[PDB]
This record gives sequence, structure tokens and C-alpha cells, in this order.
Amino acid sequence: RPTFYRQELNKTIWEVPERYQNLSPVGSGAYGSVCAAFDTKTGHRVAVKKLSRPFQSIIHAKRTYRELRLLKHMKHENVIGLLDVFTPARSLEEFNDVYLVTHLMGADLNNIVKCQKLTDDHVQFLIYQILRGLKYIHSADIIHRDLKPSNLAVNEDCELKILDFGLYVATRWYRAPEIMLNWMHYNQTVDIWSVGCIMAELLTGRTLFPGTDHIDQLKLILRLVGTPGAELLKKISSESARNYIQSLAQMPKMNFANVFIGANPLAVDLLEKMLVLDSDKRITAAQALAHAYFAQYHDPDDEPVADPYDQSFESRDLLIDEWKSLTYDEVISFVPPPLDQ
Ligand SMILES: Nc1c(C(=O)NCc2ccc(C(=O)N[C@@H](CCC3CCCCC3)C(=O)NC3CCCCC3)cc2)cnn1-c1ccccc1
Repeated sequence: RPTFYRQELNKTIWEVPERYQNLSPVGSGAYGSVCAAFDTKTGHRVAVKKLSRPFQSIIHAKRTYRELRLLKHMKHENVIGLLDVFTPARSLEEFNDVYLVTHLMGADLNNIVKCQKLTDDHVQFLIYQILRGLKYIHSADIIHRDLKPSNLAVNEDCELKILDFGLYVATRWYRAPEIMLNWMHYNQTVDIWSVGCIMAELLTGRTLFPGTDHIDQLKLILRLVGTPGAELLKKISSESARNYIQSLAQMPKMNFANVFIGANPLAVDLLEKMLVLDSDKRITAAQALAHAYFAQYHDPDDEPVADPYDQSFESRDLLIDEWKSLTYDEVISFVPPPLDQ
């Protein structure tokens, strides 16, 4: 067990191993209780997040467990990873605080597109990295579900990582129509819809579908992609949804080349494949990596899949102390990753 030191920062107690020095609040509470710190073991900067009320209820307890399991699984260049996890507690009995250490990421894509629309080369590279990380996540039957520019981090070198900071930039604007309506017939390609919305925004400088609510959101979508045809209508099991759709004045699919005017035609074509209303016809991440738009980056020998991930816990209903105990086990069993420089 290492030696811990205590301090207070912006209303909160912080008790961290001496390994981590020079703690400094980041994001002004936007990411929660997160400090930048210097990791004396590698001489790199890191971020340290102290979870807020991790075991307050059964649902927080399960959320905490879920986040820790997900972080311990992720081992890919384009997905956030876990450098360390610790608690000052010596026993399960004392266990009440969980700290997570990750790389300190440079800036998000909200705070880069809001600087300027990007070049087509920069778009190719950022979307390629998003898709490569999604191939990995999706291969373990993990769906992000909340992809948006503030959940993508990019250092000065344009290397990108997918994360999810949790609770400016609304989720609904990037959400797939099937899980903002019925939430029934959906798959991993909800994340691909989000990637199309992100990619559009990077190319144009403008949010593709800035809806005010779920109804307005949907209306903005249908204006580009057109109202569902008979074939998609056949697959809607929700009757109120089917009624709503069929109650609208029927709208034609736009020609995307007339919407994204002057864009690389290979970008336009890929957007056509991502922003399809029918989730069975939308391009997967693995398929999109092989699209000609990424010809400069695509390497089918360097686009790895994930180890399988046991999600069976998601179906369990357990007590707070059980979720707490499981989370303790995961802290104890953590194997730090290989150091890199
Ligand atoms: N602010 C920060 C941090 C920081 O906060 N690090 C800690 C951390 C911990 C967990 C996750 C995190 O992603 N959890 C996830 C893990 C699983 C997820 C990963 C991505 C693929 C899908 C699965 C998570 O479980 N979500 C939850 C959080 C609570 C409930 C909502 C979602 C993200 C960061 C680091 N750099 N910067 C920074 C970024 C830009 C500029 C300046 C500084």
C-alpha cells in the first residue's frame, strides 16, 4: 500500500497516493471532481477523478461498478483507458471513496469545431479514429449511446480518444431517431448515426440537426433523410410512433451532394451510408473503416477487436453493499498497464 497524503480542493477532501503531485482542479466542475496532477512514476501529467457519492444508493453503486468494469476493459489507442484506480481505505469496511486515473486529454471537439470548420484531411483522420475505437467497443457488445463532440478528446497531435464524461452541447442533436422515439429495434449502429452527425458538423462548422426537443429533432432529421418508406414502416412495432410518422406530410430524401455542397464526394457518400433511417441498412464501424474516404489511413491489420466483456451483471438486482463489495474486488484486482514513453 502506498503512502497517501490529504488535502482540500474547491469544497472537497482529496486523499491520494504521493505518486500523484501538484493537483489542480480542471473544467470548473464541468467534468465533476477532476484534477490534473503530475504522476511521479512516469513524469507525465494525468487526470484524477474522485467519484461523487459512489455508493449513495443501489443505482449509484451499480453505476460506479459499471464505470469501473468498463474502464478496466478498454485497451485501445482510440478509447480512454485506466492508468490507475485507488481508494485510501484499507478494508471493505472503511471503503467509501473511489478515485480513477486516466491520461489528461488536451481539448474536446466542441472546443475545436467552435474554433473553425476543419480541413478534409483533418476530418478524415478524426473520423477514422472514432470509427477505429467504435469497431473495438462494438466488438465487445458495448454501445456508447452518447457520442457527441464533448465526448471526444483530441491532443495537439490530433490523436483522438472516445470517452463519456456524463452529466452547451445537447445529446439529442447526435442521437439516432430509433432510440429517441421507441428505444426498441436498435443496435450498435446508433453510434454510427452519431458519427455521421459529428462528421457533418466538422465538415460544415454547423450542427446538423439542432432540434429543440425530440419532436423538433425528428422533424429536422426527416427533412434531410425523408419520411420512412413502406419498408421501414413495416418494421415499426410501436403503433403511436407509426401513427405519428404516417400523420406527417411525406418528405423526400435529399440528395446529400446538394446539402454538403463542395465537400469531398467520398465524404458525402460515407454520410449517405451513415445517416440512413433504417438501422439494419446503416453502415457498421468495421464496414466504414474500409470505405474509400479513409484510403490514406485504413490498415486492416491495425484495427483490432476487443476481448469479450462480461455484461451479465447488468441483469442483476443487488443491494448497495453487494455492488460496493464487487467494486472493491475490482479495485483490488486492478493490474496497472505497461508504462510508455
Ligand atoms: N477532464 C479530463 C479527464 C478526466 O475527467 N478523466 C477521468 C475520466 C474518467 C472516466 C471517463 C469515462 O469515459 N468513463 C466512462 C467509461 C466507459 C466508456 C468509455 C468510452 C467508450 C464507452 C464506455 C463511463 O462509464 N462514463 C459514465 C460516467 C457516469 C455515467 C455516465 C457515463 C472519462 C474521464 C481527462 N482529461 N480531461 C480533459 C479532457 C479535455 C480537456 C481537458 C481535460
